[PDB]
Amino acid sequence: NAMKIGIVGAMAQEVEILKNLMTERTETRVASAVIFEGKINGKDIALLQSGIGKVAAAIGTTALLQLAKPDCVINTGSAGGVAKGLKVGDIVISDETRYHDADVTAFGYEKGQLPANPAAFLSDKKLADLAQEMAEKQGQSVKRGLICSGDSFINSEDKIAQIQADFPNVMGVEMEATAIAQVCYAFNVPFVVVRAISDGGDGKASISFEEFLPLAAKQSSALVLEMIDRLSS
Amino acid sequence: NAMKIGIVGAMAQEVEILKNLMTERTETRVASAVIFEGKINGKDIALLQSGIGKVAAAIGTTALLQLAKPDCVINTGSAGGVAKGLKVGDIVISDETRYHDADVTAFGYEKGQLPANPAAFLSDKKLADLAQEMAEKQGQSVKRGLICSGDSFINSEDKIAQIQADFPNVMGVEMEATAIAQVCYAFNVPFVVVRAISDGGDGKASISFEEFLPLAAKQSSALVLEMIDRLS
Ligand SMILES: Nc1ncnc2[nH]cnc12
Ligand SMILES: Nc1ncnc2[nH]cnc12
Ligand SMILES: N[C@@H](CCS)C(=O)O
Ligand SMILES: N[C@@H](CCS)C(=O)O
Repeated sequence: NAMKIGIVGAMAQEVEILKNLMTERTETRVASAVIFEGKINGKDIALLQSGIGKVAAAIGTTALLQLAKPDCVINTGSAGGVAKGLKVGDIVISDETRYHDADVTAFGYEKGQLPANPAAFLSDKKLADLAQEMAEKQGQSVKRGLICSGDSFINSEDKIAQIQADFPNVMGVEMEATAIAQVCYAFNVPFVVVRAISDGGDGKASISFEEFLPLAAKQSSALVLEMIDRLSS
Repeated sequence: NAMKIGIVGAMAQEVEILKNLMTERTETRVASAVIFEGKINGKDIALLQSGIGKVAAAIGTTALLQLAKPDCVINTGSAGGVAKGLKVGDIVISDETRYHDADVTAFGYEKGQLPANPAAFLSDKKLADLAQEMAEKQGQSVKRGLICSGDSFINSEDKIAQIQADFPNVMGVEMEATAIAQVCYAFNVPFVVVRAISDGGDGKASISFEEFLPLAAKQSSALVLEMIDRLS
């Protein structure tokens, strides 16, 4: 079997571009997850449409890894840009992922850390470097750092500040990345976030998100398609 | 073809009583999850030790349903008792589960609701009724109602107050019940929470938990054993 790239998006809109380019595409529904398998530019792809949130992402990534057994997982889609300088369309790549809504400090764990897991899931160095390299060659504005996940859509300066008080270096926020990373950590599969900004996570985040989710999916998908051509075996 | 009962606990202490009563026992490790298969009093059992939290419970429950295909799922273990009158060792049965830490109200979803999911997962009425029948039959103190899950160990009166402000009827809090319910909902498998109080989720919760987690595991597991014997 040749290399198989795993790609995960939460919403239909986040996987629509990659999905519509796959040939010999098969569709398998497992509980709340839809897995597409087929080829893009002669490369085997397993594309997961998980649904929104930590548990939907965990169900779908578990089903993806058990059914398609991809060699790596790239989390594509939209994200809230919390770091200064981020604009809608900008690419955000994860160095690491942490939950902004997990708290077992009552037993000495670091904030965001769940028992039996590292406080931070370290993203795959080689995938993250490839994403930033392809992004620079494409001339796409790109930023690399901490992605914080939680079962919340961040839509206020107060909520942004609460997250920054716990995770000062937080670059982007979304609702599945850390959950996908936890599943990939547990199955020992290389993982990286390659998303694009749809909003600033502030009081105008819901309007911005509705207006720029397509842009974020297009910019995110263009970088992932570039990574697909480079990843061979 | 014979009925297979799925049982889920997050911690080793929450599943050890049931693990130690299984015969013809096999052990399978899938990622962060441990699944024991075998029998208790001649009944087929699939027992999952998932690990703590929503994602660990989701990985584990997904693996459990795909591997063992149990006919139902019972979540055993401990919980913070927030409803008035709850004492360590009391049984809490779920009528429904809701995330106290989910918020997509920015798009008009109900507080605690994730898109493509009901705002609350309705527990299986026949399993909850059986749990309350068996509990009352053994003079076991029992309360039935809303269990709220979150990736947090509740350890202060303020955190309880904020959860109660969002979910006024919250009876108990824990970290996996709603995640297991979401997986069981997605796979269309009947589900119910049958846990026991280890603390009050207040400033003393961590110390109480350390002393009463074992009592909670013993009372929860004792009731799940009564359920196993009656199910068919
Ligand atoms: N502001 C935000 N909060 C959470 N997830 C998001 N995905 C895109 N924007 C987001
Ligand atoms: N206070 C608490 N918070 C979360 N999970 C618990 N399990 C038992 N007690 C708990
Ligand atoms: N399902 C929502 C987005 C939640 S992240 C919407 O379509 O607007
Ligand atoms: N590590 C804790 C339990 C996790 S909440 C303990 O040993 O009591």
